[PDB]
Amino acid sequence: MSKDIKQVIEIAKKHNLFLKEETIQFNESGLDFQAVFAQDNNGIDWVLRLPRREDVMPRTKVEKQALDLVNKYAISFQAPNWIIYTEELIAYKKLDGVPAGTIDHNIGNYIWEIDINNVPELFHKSLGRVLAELHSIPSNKAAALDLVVHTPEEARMSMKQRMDAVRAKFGVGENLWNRWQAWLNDDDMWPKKTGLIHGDVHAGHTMIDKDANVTGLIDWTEAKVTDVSHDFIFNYRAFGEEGLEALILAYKEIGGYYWPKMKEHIIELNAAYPVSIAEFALVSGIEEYEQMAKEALEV
Ligand SMILES: CO[C@@H]1[C@@H](O[C@@H]2O[C@H](C)[C@@H](O[C@H]3C[C@@](C)(O)[C@@H](O)[C@H](C)O3)[C@H](N(C)C)[C@H]2O)[C@@H](CC=O)C[C@@H](C)[C@@H](O[C@H]2CC[C@H](N(C)C)[C@@H](C)O2)/C=C/C=C/C[C@@H](C)OC(=O)C[C@H]1O
Ligand SMILES: Nc1nc2c(ncn2[C@@H]2O[C@H](COP(=O)(O)OP(=O)(O)O)[C@@H](O)[C@H]2O)c(=O)[nH]1
Ligand SMILES: [Mg+2]
Ligand SMILES: [Mg+2]
Repeated sequence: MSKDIKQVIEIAKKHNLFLKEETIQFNESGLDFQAVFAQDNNGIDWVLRLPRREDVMPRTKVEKQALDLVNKYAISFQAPNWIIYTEELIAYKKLDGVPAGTIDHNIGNYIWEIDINNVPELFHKSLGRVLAELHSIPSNKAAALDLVVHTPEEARMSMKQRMDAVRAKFGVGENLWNRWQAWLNDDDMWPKKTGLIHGDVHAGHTMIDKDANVTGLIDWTEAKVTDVSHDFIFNYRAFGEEGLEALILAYKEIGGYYWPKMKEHIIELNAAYPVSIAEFALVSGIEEYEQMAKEALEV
């Protein structure tokens, strides 16, 4: 249960947004924020991002820093440009296009806007464009802000540490743990460069036009300079090896950092997705996600 119309009106009013109530539309796809789309009495349309829990707004500090960087240096895609930003409300103008898919909590999966039964080649190609562009923003510009910046070995040690931490808290199935460790311990599989990543790339953030060309990305709380591989994970989860291959190919061809074992490395990172599920469980405190994490970790 989240905020209702009258509550949203009051939050918006406190922030000098005076909404036309009949235009208010709720979008509940986000685990961290309630989203509202609404037009104000000035005829101006808004996205209103309303935090669901105490842990949410503290994670937006880096987000704003990352958006400043991406809005300044990105040329071929849009990102939110926040107009209002307080501990109670973030607001910005809606990006062009529509999300390639959006989570429906009644089924626990996506309602797709693209033909999931035959994904357009332009979607992989253009996501490749967007990611290579993003990942090329100079790391020194991120270091001058409070963003996390990993060298390539720091990215590896960060993964080692995060795994150790989840094992200590939850346990980890022995076979899963051995798989993780064999990946960590295989020098040849790791990237030798890092870049600025989005960190939570998925269909629900990937804005597309009528041709399934990606034109924008929302939700930048996980941006940092680290292993670029994270931004390929959803393509593997949703579209399998073939979809991962298509995205890698496009990224490589347009100038993105590539190394010989990139695909295999990404697949291992996917096998380590339970680390991320566990971390969400701990950060959010949501009991169902603790259960999910234990299942995912094969405890
Ligand atoms: C986008 O990823 C998605 C993930 O959503 C992400 O889940 C990560 C673990 C979170 O990231 C983590 C790691 C971190 C390092 O980023 C950390 O800083 C951050 C705090 O948390 C991250 N957000 C918080 C950054 C969040 O968007 C889940 C949540 C946990 O997995 C979204 C829930 C609505 C889940 O729907 C649910 C309903 C409830 C249900 N179950 C519990 C009863 C469950 C199984 O599925 C829907 C699942 C759909 C599955 C279909 C496949 C194709 O879809 C994908 O693979 C994408 C998803 O996995
Ligand atoms: N179409 C569209 N949807 C948006 C936009 N901004 C946010 N949303 C929706 O609002 C939801 C929640 O916003 P998000 O920043 O992802 O929140 P979080 O996932 O809870 O951290 C997203 O999943 C989208 O469905 C936008 O600019 N356009
Ligand atoms: Mg989101
Ligand atoms: Mg988020």
